[PDB]
Amino acid sequence: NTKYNKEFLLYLAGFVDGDGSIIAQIKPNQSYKFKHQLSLTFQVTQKTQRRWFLDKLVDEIGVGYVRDRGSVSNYILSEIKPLHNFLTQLQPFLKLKQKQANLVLKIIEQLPSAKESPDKFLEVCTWVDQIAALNDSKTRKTTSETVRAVLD
Amino acid sequence: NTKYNKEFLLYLAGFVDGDGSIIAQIKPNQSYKFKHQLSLTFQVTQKTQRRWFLDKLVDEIGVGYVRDRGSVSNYILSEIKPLHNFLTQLQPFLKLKQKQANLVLKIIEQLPSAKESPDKFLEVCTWVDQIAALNDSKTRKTTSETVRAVLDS
DNA sequence: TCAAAACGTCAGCGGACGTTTTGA
DNA sequence: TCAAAACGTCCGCTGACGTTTTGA
Repeated sequence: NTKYNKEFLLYLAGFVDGDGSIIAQIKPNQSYKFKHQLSLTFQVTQKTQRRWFLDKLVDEIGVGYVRDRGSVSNYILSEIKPLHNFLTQLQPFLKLKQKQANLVLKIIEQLPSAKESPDKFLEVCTWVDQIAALNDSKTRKTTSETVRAVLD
Repeated sequence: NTKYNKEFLLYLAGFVDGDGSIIAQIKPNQSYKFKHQLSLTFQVTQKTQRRWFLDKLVDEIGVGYVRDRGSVSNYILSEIKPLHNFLTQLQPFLKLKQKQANLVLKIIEQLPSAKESPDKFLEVCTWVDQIAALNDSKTRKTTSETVRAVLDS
């Protein structure tokens, strides 16, 4: 469990508050028991000419990777353990995306028990709704209600 | 001048590296001796629903103001001295916009002597060109080559 | 003749989702 | 039946300019 230098945390907090993205999804996927996968992502974008900055982030944070998608590249961090350890340390300093961060931590700690009872699973999908409503959701398609159906 | 704590500067440097614009312009204006204004602007944008953050920031930074344009709002800092003080203290912690910031700090310092001679003025206008080159510039019209042509008459 | 505010514009995004596959 | 990766893509901006006016 890498503990981050506090100075680096303050900087990163500011950076995450400005151009950070905290994403929670419910993904339709027939291979899962409840027919969807709970997915969490932290993400930052940078024009591809400046992806050298994302690559140094991979080093600094020590986890995640870099996606190129044409004109822009993404730093991506999905791994739930590293992500939990990351947001745990960053959360206290966040001013704008602290709510999303809290919801993600809460969702992560409840993953074990969510995968046992369809009730706990659904309460967890409503936490995903709150994250989506705190962001600027434009194209969201699958919701807790999508899962409330289906589970019937 | 305002002294800023290191904690505030660290957070802000990350914020500015991620989401802040350092904008230098040469504005065609006939009332100025050289027919142009040198304009420096530090700018942040938020959706208006989240104005409170820029409003809060005016308080924290102690200077600048917020403009609502409709769906989005800007924090704006264009006053030269306040802006010098702010960037001077912020420059050491910048990792992405650091070069823009240095350039801006240089321009400000040479402004008093740029008003006195068209040569130093044209020079200061090239440092402005370098800021637009570091930004994602797309709709720029007035460069130093414009000012060169205007001062020739 | 300046510093500063006031306000107009718009196209390449990019924040925020989506679907499918890999590899246990 | 999972975690993560890999990749597709929309739409409301918004970064970075522009012009013009205000007040000393």
